[PDB]
Amino acid sequence: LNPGQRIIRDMEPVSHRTNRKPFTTGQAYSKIEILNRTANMVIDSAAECSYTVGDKYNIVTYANGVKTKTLDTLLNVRPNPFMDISTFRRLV
Amino acid sequence: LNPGQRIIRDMEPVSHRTNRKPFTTGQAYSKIEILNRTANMVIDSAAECSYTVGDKYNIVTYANGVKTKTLDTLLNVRPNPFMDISTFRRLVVTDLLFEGCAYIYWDGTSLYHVPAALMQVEADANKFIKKFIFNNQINYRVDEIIFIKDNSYVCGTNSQISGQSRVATVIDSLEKRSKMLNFKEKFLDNGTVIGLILETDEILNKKLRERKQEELQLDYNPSTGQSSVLILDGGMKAKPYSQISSFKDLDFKEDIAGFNKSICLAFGVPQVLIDGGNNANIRPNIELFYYMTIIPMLNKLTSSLTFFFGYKITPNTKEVAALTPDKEAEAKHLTSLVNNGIMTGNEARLELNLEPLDDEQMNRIRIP
Repeated sequence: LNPGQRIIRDMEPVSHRTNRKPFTTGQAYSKIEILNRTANMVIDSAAECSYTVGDKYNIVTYANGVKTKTLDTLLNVRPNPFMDISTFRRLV
Repeated sequence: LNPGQRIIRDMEPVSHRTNRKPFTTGQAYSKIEILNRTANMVIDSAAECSYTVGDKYNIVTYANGVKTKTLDTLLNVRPNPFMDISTFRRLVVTDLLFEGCAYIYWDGTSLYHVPAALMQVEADANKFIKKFIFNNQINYRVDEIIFIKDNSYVCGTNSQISGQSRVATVIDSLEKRSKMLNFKEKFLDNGTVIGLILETDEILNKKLRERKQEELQLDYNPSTGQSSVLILDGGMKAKPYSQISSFKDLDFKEDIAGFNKSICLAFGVPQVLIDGGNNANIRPNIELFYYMTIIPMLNKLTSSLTFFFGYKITPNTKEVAALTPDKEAEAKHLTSLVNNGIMTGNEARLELNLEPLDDEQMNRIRIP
């Protein structure tokens, strides 16, 4: 596999957050105009890109055997029975 | 081999790091905006170059006999069973930029990124490199690592083996700029703003004096109150004064701009990309940024991979949406070459990303 892994594992055995100051960040976004506008421009612009599904590589993977029409419908149309596509994308 | 090697070996028997100040560098990247943006632009731009695998040279090498389809799938699609291609590329480019070196293990049919901060290179006395030491705790054999290094001139020796960090040259400026900005703020909180000074040689009842100060302050300000003439009696004198130190003399603006330019220059991203300009500015500047900064890095990497595998390997930009040429020019280029019988039709379809069409004429030159 990778002999070094047992050592790399000990350099950072568990993730840690980086968004310190979460409260003041939510205040800023809720109160400072230029942050609100630029963030909304980025989110609202990225959310409206369509996804195209191409050919299938032969390699095995986790999400095995899903028919293309289903994956297309999930990505482009309906992620799950309860939430739209746009809200899902903007959340992500 | 090389008679001098036994001597060169003693000039630098083991590599040494060059990214001193690792903590403050991680603070800076985590906290200073212009560093974060320019680094993210470089990493995110380099990660999206595709690689093309060419012909095979006949020379023997370490990674012998790997079929082209496998190498292509590993480089373009899936480096190993557990990590994507994009995360792998971004990790490798991060190490190459920040530390100045990058190392990749190979395991028959797997490539794994190996953190550059923990590797060390030991010089051989006859060959180039004897072994790679990881964390002083495991030794990798030479034919099991792919090694990349940036330029290095160290302690007055041109340096094999070692690599200079790029980012290490920038910290000096990030400190000074931060200092100025903090001073620019704190002068305001240390400030002192007086509206009027009144003076006497008499002694006045302190409580009434304080009340009088608050009355004058609330009455005279136009926002709070109406009154504006002031009549002094019993000998209170108004003392003329002046602002003994003023905010006007803090004209920092060009000095901090210089530091921004230095940072922006160390990565080598044109200011037009930080601003956005006119069309004539913007469209050529993208090609400037791509060709001058990124493509030499990828040429370092691909030349190391062609050395290791022995295949011709080179990066293809034409997937990059930023570069992709104008729909008008490309059509007149391709059409004119096709009609004048220099290039076959399917070659044009290929260049337009289209599948070749099997009609024989599409693979014929047309003379007239």
